[PDB]
Amino acid sequence: MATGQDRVVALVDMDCFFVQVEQRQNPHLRNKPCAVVQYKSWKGGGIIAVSYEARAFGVTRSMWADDAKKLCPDLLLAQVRESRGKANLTKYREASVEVMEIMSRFAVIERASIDEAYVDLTSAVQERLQKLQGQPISADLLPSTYIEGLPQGPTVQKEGMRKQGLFQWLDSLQIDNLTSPDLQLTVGAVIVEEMRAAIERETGFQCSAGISHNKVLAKLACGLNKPNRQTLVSHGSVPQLFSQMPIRKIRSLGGKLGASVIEILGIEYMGELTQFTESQLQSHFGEKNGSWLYAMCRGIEHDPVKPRQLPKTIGCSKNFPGKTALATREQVQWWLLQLAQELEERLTKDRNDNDRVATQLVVSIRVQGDKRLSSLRRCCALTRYDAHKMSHDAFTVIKNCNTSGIQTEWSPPLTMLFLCATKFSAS
DNA sequence: TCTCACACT
DNA sequence: AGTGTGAG
Repeated sequence: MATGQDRVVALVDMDCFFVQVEQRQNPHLRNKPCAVVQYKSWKGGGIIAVSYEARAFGVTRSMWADDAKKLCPDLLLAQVRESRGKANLTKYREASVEVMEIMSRFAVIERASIDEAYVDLTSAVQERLQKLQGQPISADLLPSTYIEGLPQGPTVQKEGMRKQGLFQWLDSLQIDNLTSPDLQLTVGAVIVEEMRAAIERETGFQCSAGISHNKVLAKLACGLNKPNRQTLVSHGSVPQLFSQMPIRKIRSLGGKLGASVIEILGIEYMGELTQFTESQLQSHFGEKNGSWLYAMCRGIEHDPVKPRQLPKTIGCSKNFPGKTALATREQVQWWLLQLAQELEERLTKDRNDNDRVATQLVVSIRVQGDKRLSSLRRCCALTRYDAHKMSHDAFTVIKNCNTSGIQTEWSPPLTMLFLCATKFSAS
């Protein structure tokens, strides 16, 4: 029976990335409690990223800055740039490309979000193991690495625990066997240390990483020791790790499916899933989900690191909540035009940088009173990178959702506009 | 009180 | 194509 030990996969996460970008640019912010906000006018702005000094006071994302200032009176704030009446994330997108370009010198990367990427290290590990002839791996090559589950068995401070765990790991490693999964993970950790050092040297940015045999465990590992640290989760560490791991902590189980796993099966922790047969899990959750859960609770997952450094879609959206919901036709057209102009700028940039053209334009709106993220999605052809045509076309394919008899007004009022360019072709 | 990927149908 | 879900 296969053990899910065929690959070495990392997940790298830029520690509070937007904050780090503003702290690099403004040295006054470095090593302070600070947060990044957008839209300062309403309750001081919505916090979207928080430094670890500020998290110590209890400041979190999705907090209003006025409320964060009550927890942390000396909190320093940086504001997202605004363009055409909306938040503009270009500075962070550009910083993200800086980091991804460095990472891709070391291995194959899948961009997961603006601040996270998965790394497939299997091949880089192989070549490094050949160059190693048969030498032991010194703890000096792993200065920021934690081994999950260690130390164990027969020091009062955190760095002492880290090194004792590392020593126990390395003292047991079988270095003559170039196919040992634990050795391959270890070499993977050595490479991630070098990649993280290169990112910090060449950009100033720090990051955490998880190293394991698949994306779910790497992502889990990454969050175990933060910030500016990396954690190795071996296959052998999974039973103990999962024995007290809430189901909602595993990637894709933090929502409704995870809640139904908990309620239907009457369990709380990932390891308790091992009691069920694969057929049992498939009967409750479907063929795909059931098979996935059966393997995943044993630490096995086969989702590939896709070779994808660039986003698949380029989108622009703005919410219009409460009294600001768009209620007149000229209001709707003006904002469509604003969104189309930012989209055009980014699409032209994309065509010149990455040699591709988008071919489909997706329009999505939300009407006041609706319950879900999007009320309605329609698409049309994207034939020219021209903001006025894109906004005209977006309006055309949604102008019929207007329930009002009057030409002049829009009912029900629109609480969200969304333009997204999709279906990219080589150019 | 902004994005991005993926599976179902 | 259009919708729902999960995540940062």
